[PDB]
Amino acid sequence: ELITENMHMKLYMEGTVNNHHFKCTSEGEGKPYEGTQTQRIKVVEGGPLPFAFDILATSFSHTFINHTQGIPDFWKQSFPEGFTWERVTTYEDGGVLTATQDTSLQDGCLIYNVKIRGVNFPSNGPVMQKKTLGWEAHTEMLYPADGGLEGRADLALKLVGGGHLICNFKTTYRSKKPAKNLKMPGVYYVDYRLERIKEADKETYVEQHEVAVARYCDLPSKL
Repeated sequence: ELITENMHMKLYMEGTVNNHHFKCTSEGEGKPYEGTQTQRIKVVEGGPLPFAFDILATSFSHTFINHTQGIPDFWKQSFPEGFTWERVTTYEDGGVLTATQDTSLQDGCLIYNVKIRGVNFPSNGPVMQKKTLGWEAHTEMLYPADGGLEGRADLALKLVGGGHLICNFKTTYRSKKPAKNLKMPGVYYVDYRLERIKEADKETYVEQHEVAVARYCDLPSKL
């Protein structure tokens, strides 16, 4: 009843990649239960960025997952309290991005505060030469663990030349809401598709859209 069929969000992010500091912000909107969302991002500080903006794209929304099959919604359940997520992405060429997030509810609008932290990206790899062309769609595996939710996934980032560079996500979602107040979910999976719908001024303004669906596997079962 506090998460409605249309909401808004407003974001703020600060961080450092191989020691280039920047800050960013956005507003956005979508449909928490149809699973859809758009965000409008401007690098407000530290731009143009000397790295490809696709490494940051997965840091800008877990309230907007469309949840099929009575799978309880760890995320919509967390409010009004909200929730935090905390990650680490290891790229398969040495780059490690650690990110820590806070989602909170203030005035019908959802609020995101994120700190990014990047190091050891290779200086003639793609992130740093900006040879990248967006993320492929991906599936995240999820499973309660220790008072929160743990997530695990590999995404593939497309490159000029045609191959991909792979990366790992390790994520933990802890409730900003004392357990008693939340049913946990089994093991399950969320499928994403995150897309870049517009950029301008060498990525100092970006528009991003995402569809997410939660479901089980459907492979039958001899068990």
